Amino acid sequence: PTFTERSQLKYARRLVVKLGSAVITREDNHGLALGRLASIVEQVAECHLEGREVMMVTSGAVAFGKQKLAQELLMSLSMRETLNLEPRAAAAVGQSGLMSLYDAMFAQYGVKIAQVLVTKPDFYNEETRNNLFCTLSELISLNIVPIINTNDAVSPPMFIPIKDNDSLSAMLAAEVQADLLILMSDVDGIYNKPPWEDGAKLMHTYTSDDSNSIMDSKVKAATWALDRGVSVVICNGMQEKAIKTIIGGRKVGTFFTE
Amino acid sequence: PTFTERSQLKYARRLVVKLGSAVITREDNHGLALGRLASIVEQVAECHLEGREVMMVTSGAVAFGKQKLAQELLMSLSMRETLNLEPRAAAAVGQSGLMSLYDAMFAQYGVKIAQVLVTKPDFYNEETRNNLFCTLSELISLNIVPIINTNDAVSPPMFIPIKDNDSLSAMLAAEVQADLLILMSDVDGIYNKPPWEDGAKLMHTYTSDDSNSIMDSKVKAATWALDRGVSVVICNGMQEKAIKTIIGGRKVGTFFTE
Amino acid sequence: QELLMSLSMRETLN
Amino acid sequence: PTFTERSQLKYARRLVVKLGSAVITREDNHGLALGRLASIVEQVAECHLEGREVMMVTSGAVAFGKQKLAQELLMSLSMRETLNLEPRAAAAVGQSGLMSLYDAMFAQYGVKIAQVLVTKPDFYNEETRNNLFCTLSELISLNIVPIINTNDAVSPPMFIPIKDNDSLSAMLAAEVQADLLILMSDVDGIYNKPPWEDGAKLMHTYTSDDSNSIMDSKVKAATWALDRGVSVVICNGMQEKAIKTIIGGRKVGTFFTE
Amino acid sequence: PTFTERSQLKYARRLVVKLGSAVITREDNHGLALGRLASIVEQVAECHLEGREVMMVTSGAVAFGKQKLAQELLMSLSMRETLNLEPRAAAAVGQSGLMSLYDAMFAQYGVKIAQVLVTKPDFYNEETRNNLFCTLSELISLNIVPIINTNDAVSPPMFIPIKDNDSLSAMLAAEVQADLLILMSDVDGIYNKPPWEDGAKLMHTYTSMDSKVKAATWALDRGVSVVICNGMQEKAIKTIIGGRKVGTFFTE
Amino acid sequence: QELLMSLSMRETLN
Amino acid sequence: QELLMSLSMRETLN
Amino acid sequence: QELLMSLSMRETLN
Ligand SMILES: Nc1ncnc2c1ncn2[C@@H]1O[C@H](COP(=O)(O)OP(=O)(O)O)[C@@H](O)[C@H]1O
Ligand SMILES: Nc1ncnc2c1ncn2[C@@H]1O[C@H](COP(=O)(O)OP(=O)(O)O)[C@@H](O)[C@H]1O
Ligand SMILES: Nc1ncnc2c1ncn2[C@@H]1O[C@H](COP(=O)(O)OP(=O)(O)O)[C@@H](O)[C@H]1O
Ligand SMILES: Nc1ncnc2c1ncn2[C@@H]1O[C@H](COP(=O)(O)OP(=O)(O)O)[C@@H](O)[C@H]1O
Ligand SMILES: N[C@H](CCC(=O)OP(=O)(O)O)C(=O)O
Ligand SMILES: N[C@H](CCC(=O)OP(=O)(O)O)C(=O)O
Ligand SMILES: N[C@H](CCC(=O)OP(=O)(O)O)C(=O)O
Ligand SMILES: N[C@H](CCC(=O)OP(=O)(O)O)C(=O)O
Ligand SMILES: [Mg+2]
Ligand SMILES: [Mg+2]
Ligand SMILES: [Mg+2]
Ligand SMILES: [Mg+2]
Repeated sequence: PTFTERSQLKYARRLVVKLGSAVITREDNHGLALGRLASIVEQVAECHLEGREVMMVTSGAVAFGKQKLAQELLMSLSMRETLNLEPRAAAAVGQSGLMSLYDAMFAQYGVKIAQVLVTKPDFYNEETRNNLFCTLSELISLNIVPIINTNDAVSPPMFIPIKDNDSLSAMLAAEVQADLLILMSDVDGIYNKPPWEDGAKLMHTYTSDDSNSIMDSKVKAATWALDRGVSVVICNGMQEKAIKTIIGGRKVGTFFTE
Repeated sequence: PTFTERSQLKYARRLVVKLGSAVITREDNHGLALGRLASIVEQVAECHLEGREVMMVTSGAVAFGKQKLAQELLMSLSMRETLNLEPRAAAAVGQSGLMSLYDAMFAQYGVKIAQVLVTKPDFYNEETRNNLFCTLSELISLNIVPIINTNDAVSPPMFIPIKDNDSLSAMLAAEVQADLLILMSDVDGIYNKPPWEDGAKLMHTYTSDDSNSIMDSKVKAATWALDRGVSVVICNGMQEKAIKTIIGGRKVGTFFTE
Repeated sequence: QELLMSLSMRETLN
Repeated sequence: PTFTERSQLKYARRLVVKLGSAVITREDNHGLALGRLASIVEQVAECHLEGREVMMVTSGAVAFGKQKLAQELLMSLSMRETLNLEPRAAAAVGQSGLMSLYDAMFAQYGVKIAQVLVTKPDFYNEETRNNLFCTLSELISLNIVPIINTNDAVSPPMFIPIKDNDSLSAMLAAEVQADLLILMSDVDGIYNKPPWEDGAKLMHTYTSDDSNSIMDSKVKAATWALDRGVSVVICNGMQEKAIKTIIGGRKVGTFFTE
Repeated sequence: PTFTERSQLKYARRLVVKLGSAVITREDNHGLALGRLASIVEQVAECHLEGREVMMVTSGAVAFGKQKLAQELLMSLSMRETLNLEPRAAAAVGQSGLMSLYDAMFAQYGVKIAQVLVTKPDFYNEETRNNLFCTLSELISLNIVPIINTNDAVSPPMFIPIKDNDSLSAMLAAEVQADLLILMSDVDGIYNKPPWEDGAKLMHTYTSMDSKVKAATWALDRGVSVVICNGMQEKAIKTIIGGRKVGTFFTE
Repeated sequence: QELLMSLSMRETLN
Repeated sequence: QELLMSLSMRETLN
Repeated sequence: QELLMSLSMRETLN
């Protein structure tokens, strides 16, 4: 990799920021988390109006869609039934709503966005893969923030092997040859033992050799994308000013390096 | 088909409205045509808040994207070069912008929309085709207006055989078993000889037998979708209150019937 | 009543 | 005045377009008329990206607010009351919603808008009047479209004497010394006798002398603003491409001249 | 007042939240602070979808307008001048843009907003004052969040005496007889001596910034109970109403 | 029932 | 040149 | 000058 110590992340030229699905929707499931969402959009816009080339891999279209569909189903019962959810339709509604919200929040900063929707078979056809990466590079070189997500509406991938919106981010940030990969999960980082025990220390540096022997999807994707040149940082999405302090060099999250 | 004379279109229960690409962008190519776009959205919202089940097959993501990319490329030259476009990137930018605009215009009426993006191989896998149609029926039965379009960003179909956003509309409105199919082209209808000649009368009723023997893509898709039960009406998108007078029964456009 | 008690909760609000 | 014959309106440098309240809301009162609204915004944006200095005097905040308040009041009854509107609150809600919609529709063209809210006592204080006109001129000289309206929320003027949103437009377009004043009413123009009679011809040119001796608010405001230099054109807002054919020189509406 | 100890703020039925002008725009002045703005809108929407009656007194239309006008003025010079701001116009542009943003962010939660613009002479005419308060009460009783601000576009009041967007908030929350008044300034609270000294402790309870102190003491003598907090803190309203020790609490 | 029949039409939809 | 160097920075971008 | 004449038209507007 090109970055070994955390003090060098100031010169990260190409980012790939992966927004989890617990960083978008609230715990009570009564709308979006505009706090975290708008704070991440603000940090990405101020890291993209600074020269870097950010490229977000969003998630959480299914959860947002499930909320919208629950509302539209509750608003269609008879007055008699009141007095006493498919993943694909949810994905459709949620993707539309989420892209509209991103569009508004980003246009508040003069930044423009684009919506690229990939699938699982688009990463086996060499022609389609090369076309996709030419498209991504061309969009990035025009100061446009692409927002990649799997086409959950017509062919969800759940039903490196792309099995979620994390292996997709690792494959992406390894082919575009990004410099830094920030996985904004909902946990503070990576512990040695699960948090509900005695000895649940945070690991501020995942040393490749030993720590590999002794969140499994995130660890697998991060180790893969690390063996390919990228340097991966796993942080907590529910923290204030996370990207701006990861790139700043302060000790935040887990930093996957040699 | 179920509708033979034009006076019976008042009872059309399931619509499929196909917006051409010349009904969305202006002739000078300096933005959208908010006039025609908002008028069609208003007619669809007032035909969907009336009991019908509308389902739009939009187009013109590539043109809108080409405009946005021309701007973002002109705003990135050096001050020295000023003093003396890929289809896929254009498709990405345009799809995002168009869905955001539809979202705003429809939410002005309380209506909700969903964005389903299909491709050419999604119509050969029987599993994927059946899943897509279950999704569409489930979205329609919740009073949500799906907005179908081909995934031009990663696999454009240009490069019944689905070759454009017209054969797609015919296949769609024949499988969902829609009642009416309205193709909003940019020409007043269908003439016997091209308009720039002597004898360029409009055909207010395309009688199946003879007229088949004596816009070729639109005619082919319309005849196909007519042999399958649907009844197709080709109208002029640049006309004021087109859908509301087609369904009203007034003589507008060409009506493909037996 | 039995017509006001058999409308969808969307028609009632309109 | 500076324009005597309708063929000279191509060189109109400063416009003042007054949108009536019947050009904004529909006849059934179930939302806005996005057709007419978006078409007028499109014509104003394409007449303002051409060098002119447009300045809209909007109306219809009370009607839009009344719709929103009827909804929010119907959605707050008990389930028991269901089974068997102040002008000021309506004005507040409607003004907010209308400005948001204008903002979206105009930003679709790169144009920026500003919201100036005047009252009746702000036209008697010479200090406040001069400050208001300095503000308007400064906003116009930055290629920003101001949108003037009376502060109906806290002091409606209904309850030259400014008695509505028409005398306001005449006073405005006479003090800013505009070149053309377009009153987009809901009637085709000005007839000699009311339309529901025999002899209801349209007057394509309101000759000052005779026609004065033989809609009374609009006529009074137009004659006033005509005696002050401005030249007033009264057209029908429910017509397609009204501003672009008035400025084009075609015979549309009534043209108040000497 | 009705609330004396901080543990009773859970039952605050009527709020009046005053957003400062340093809680809206960033320090570098290159756009809004969507972080703080969206977090406050989220807290107000989740405190208004819970039964309370929130009513925001926004500010910072002039700063946002100044940014927009600087852009539109820089984008209008000749190519030759490039190679080598009135408060009223700024107020107009900023008010429009801010209301549009609030509208979007609130409609993301199903909440509706209304824009009431008052001035200095509208608080002397008894008829106009009574009409304004009837309007506010009627808007609140329909589950609509009014957003009050001074009409800076045509008559800025800078040029209890209403001299800013703080005395306005105190007068408002004293006439509507609100229960709690939250002034979201940009400082952590109220210190005994200025922060850049030795002894700059925070006062967690002001036993009975000069403008904020004057307006708060006034609105306290009238029944309202005022809490001054730091707008740049995460989840400020939800922890003030929760009862946790945050900011300064003006009580007897 | 008499608790489900005395809620505002807004609480029922939530 | 002296016509391209006397346009407003808005006309150049259009 | 030759530094003001070699910036992208986006940096000049900021
Ligand atoms: N070794 C571990 N270290 C950290 N978290 C763990 C570990 N094992 C399990 N977890 C839990 O697994 C969860 C992983 O969340 P994740 O699937 O990344 O959320 P999302 O996909 O919605 O962003 C965390 O909430 C965490 O509590
Ligand atoms: N026989 C015909 N009848 C009508 N139009 C025709 C015919 N032959 C050619 N045309 C022309 O072909 C064009 C077809 O436009 P079309 O491809 O439908 O536009 P879009 O795909 O952008 O909606 C029309 O503009 C029309 O002028
Ligand atoms: N002499 C006249 N000429 C034209 N219209 C008239 C005349 N007398 C009455 N009217 C009617 O008066 C109405 C005036 O509408 P108006 O008040 O301008 O609507 P708005 O204020 O909502 O834009 C028109 O609808 C028209 O039918
Ligand atoms: N005694 C004091 N206690 C706290 N802050 C003080 C005091 N005296 C001066 N200040 C300073 O005065 C400033 C007041 O800010 P303020 O005018 O409320 O901002 P705004 O009006 O933009 O919200 C604070 O930034 C603070 O640093
Ligand atoms: N189909 C993807 C699912 C992604 C997903 O849920 O996984 P996660 O991002 O939580 O690790 C989506 O659009 O939400
Ligand atoms: N890929 C599709 C192209 C559709 C198209 O251009 O054909 P048309 O709708 O003009 O007949 C799109 O999103 O624009
Ligand atoms: N207070 C103004 C009323 C204007 C009005 O209704 O008169 P009109 O524009 O119909 O002639 C408003 O905001 O609607
Ligand atoms: N005219 C008001 C100014 C209010 C103001 O700046 O004072 P502050 O809210 O910072 O204490 C506005 O719209 O910003
Ligand atoms: Mg995962
Ligand atoms: Mg075609
Ligand atoms: Mg009138
Ligand atoms: Mg102050």
